Amino acid sequence: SGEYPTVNEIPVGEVRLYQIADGVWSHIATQSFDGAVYPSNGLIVRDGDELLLIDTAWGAKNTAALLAEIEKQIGLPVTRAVSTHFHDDRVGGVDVLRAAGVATYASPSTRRLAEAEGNEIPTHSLEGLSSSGDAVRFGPVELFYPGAAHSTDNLVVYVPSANVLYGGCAVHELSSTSAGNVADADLAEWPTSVERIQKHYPEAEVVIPGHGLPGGLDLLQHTANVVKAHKN
Ligand SMILES: C[C@H](OCC1CCNCC1)c1cccc2c(-c3ccc(CS(C)(=O)=O)c(F)c3)c(C(=O)O)[nH]c12
Ligand SMILES: [Zn+2]
Ligand SMILES: [Zn+2]
Repeated sequence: SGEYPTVNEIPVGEVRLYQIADGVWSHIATQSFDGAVYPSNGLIVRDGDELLLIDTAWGAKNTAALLAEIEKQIGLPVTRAVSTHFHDDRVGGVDVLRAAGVATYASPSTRRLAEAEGNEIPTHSLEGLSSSGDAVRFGPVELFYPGAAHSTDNLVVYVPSANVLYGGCAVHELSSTSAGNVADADLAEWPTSVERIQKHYPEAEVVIPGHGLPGGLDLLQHTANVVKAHKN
């Protein structure tokens, strides 16, 4: 009823949308992995009379439910999707998107990692993002490669019209007490990558983590803090 949705409100298989700003929504879904249930976020950005999707809803059936929820709540076609790294909470559902006529994109680094791991593979390669600090435009967003953090390929997304920073899994929510699933992370580089985000996007007004509650710029420093304490 207006608060940011959580698992307790999200059975696995259902998707909720949350209005972040004019023409910007997050999507929230839940999934089981290794016997525990997790929420995860993605982004939807209005692109004229079409929509740009950032990240799947973590699974094929969740992603089908996402498309149905978008039709119900927004009613504009999703034409393109970008996956911000290679894990199943970002690419699981790309086959559903592709069969629904959505053009799917990711960096070559994400595509290679997805392929090697056996995850779903976005169709199109996003060049221009291979060095830390790189940025490119993609419809109504800027894509930014901050360097290795949660994964070596993680991208962040900025919505300039609304000063919305979508950190993806490189950014954690304020209530977090650990740095999430760090199996593919670079804990030593992560703070430097966060510092690059902070320098590049100092006017961000909303910061959205890959999992959990949006907040403000404090999510960035908090993420560095939890990662440094994990490493140590
Ligand atoms: C789909 C992804 O696959 C990872 C692979 C690694 C090893 N090879 C197989 C798959 C995955 C699976 C399960 C959990 C997570 C999480 C995760 C875990 C805990 C918390 C709560 S917290 C901040 O307080 O620790 C949280 F927010 C997020 C994250 C993430 O951190 O991005 N990613 C996850
Ligand atoms: Zn991940
Ligand atoms: Zn994640």
